[PDB]
Amino acid sequence: ARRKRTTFNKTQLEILVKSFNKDPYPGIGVREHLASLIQIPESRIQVWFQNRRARQ
Amino acid sequence: ARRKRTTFNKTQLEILVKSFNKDPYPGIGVREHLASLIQIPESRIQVWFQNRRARQ
DNA sequence: GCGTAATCTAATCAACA
DNA sequence: TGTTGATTAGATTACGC
Repeated sequence: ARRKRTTFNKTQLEILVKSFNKDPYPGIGVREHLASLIQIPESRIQVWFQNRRARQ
Repeated sequence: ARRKRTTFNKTQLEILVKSFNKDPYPGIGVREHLASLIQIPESRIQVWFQNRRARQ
């Protein structure tokens, strides 16, 4: 079975979109910073960035 | 920009290889169980399983 | 129901002994 | 220098709202 679908609120999405507009390929440091900031596991943020680059 | 390379000891590798021989496609439950068991983040275990299925 | 999170493979890079 | 963990680009499948 798959994990439960991670849900992002308005603030988390806004922060992630700003970070994406700054750099679409964030290193491990910035990814972990975003993880601690919006309280979302770093793996989920990496998946989000991959999907975001995929739609764009 | 990459994360530090995850290092596995003998026991972690043994448990992961046993789980792989049992099921090469573990669900989220089994992955999180292995994560809690060998104390390694679930994303690292998913990456390890992907690489293992890739080289075999 | 749509958007998008999650997952898999295939290919490539690089780092820690 | 080698093994193998880490990353990314595509295709998918399938929940959360």
